[PDB]
Amino acid sequence: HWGYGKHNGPEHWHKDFPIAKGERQSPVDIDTHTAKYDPSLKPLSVSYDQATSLRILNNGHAFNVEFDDSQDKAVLKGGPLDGTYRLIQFHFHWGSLDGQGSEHTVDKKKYAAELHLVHWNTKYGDFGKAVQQPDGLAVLGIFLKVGSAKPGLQKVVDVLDSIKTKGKSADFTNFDPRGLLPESLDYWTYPGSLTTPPLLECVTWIVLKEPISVSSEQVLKFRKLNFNGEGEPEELMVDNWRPAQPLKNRQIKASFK
Ligand SMILES: OC[C@H]1O[C@@H](O)[C@H](O)[C@@H](O)[C@@H]1O
Ligand SMILES: OC[C@H]1O[C@H](O)[C@H](O)[C@@H](O)[C@@H]1O
Ligand SMILES: NS(=O)(=O)c1ccc(O)cc1
Ligand SMILES: NS(=O)(=O)c1ccc(O)cc1
Ligand SMILES: NS(=O)(=O)c1ccc(O)cc1
Ligand SMILES: [Hg+2]
Ligand SMILES: [Zn+2]
Repeated sequence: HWGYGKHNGPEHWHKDFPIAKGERQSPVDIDTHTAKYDPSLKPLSVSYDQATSLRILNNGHAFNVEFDDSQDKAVLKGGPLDGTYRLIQFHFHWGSLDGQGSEHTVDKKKYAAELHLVHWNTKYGDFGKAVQQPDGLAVLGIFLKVGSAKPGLQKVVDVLDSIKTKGKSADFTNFDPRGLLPESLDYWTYPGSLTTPPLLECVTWIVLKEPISVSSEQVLKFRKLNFNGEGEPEELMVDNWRPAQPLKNRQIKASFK
């Protein structure tokens, strides 16, 4: 199975997922000097007031907080997007050390972690059909740096001891994802892919410029999770990030002058 070890990590994925060498792979380095302000971008609308979180799952490569996506509640509209994209799950990627962990980089700088809020385009009816489309998904990416604690992350941190190993889940109702956002919605956007197998080229990426701050204690609890299942040799869930991929024939647009 694919993973993040020496023997099954990002450099191996292309053997079972040849799109790994494709024309619009993610993540990428965001060269802030080359990114261009785009006046055609409409205002971005993150509308999470009616979000319904359900469950948190250790899937063996990260943990996902899952949402009710059976109707428009938590949605993402505007910016580069045509129509309405519904929140289905969020998850993070993080490092073994604070100096790495993000997937996107900013002028080559790696953050300690990166949050991905995953949305699917409602015109395609559900997530599975959306990932057959070049505009099926929108992922809102948010960098994490280590400093002050993020109060809106603490409920997540505290449940991780109940989902230590692959295949474990827990109830995670009444969680407000608005508590994970920075103040500013300034962003960069480009067309890309899922960053994990199957690496499908279906994503409009919207990467916020302002990081959130989380405490060292918060990210240390991410690093106590396990890639393995219960009863198997313990392999800490760390360094579950894909490195930056070639930009190829793409431009990164900025929402801000
Ligand atoms: O031909 C000029 C155009 O080139 C494109 O590559 C840029 O994205 C546009 O912003 C620019 O107006
Ligand atoms: O909001 C997410 C979760 O936060 C805390 O763990 C609460 O104790 C739990 O009831 C809730 O489901
Ligand atoms: N191409 S892959 O990363 O999914 C992979 C790599 C090694 C392996 O033994 C099985 C799968
Ligand atoms: N009652 S509370 O929302 O302040 C709370 C609950 C659980 C938790 O791990 C952190 C905070
Ligand atoms: N890491 S990611 O946000 O690009 C992502 C989102 C959904 C998914 O099924 C696989 C990967
Ligand atoms: Hg997995
Ligand atoms: Zn991700």
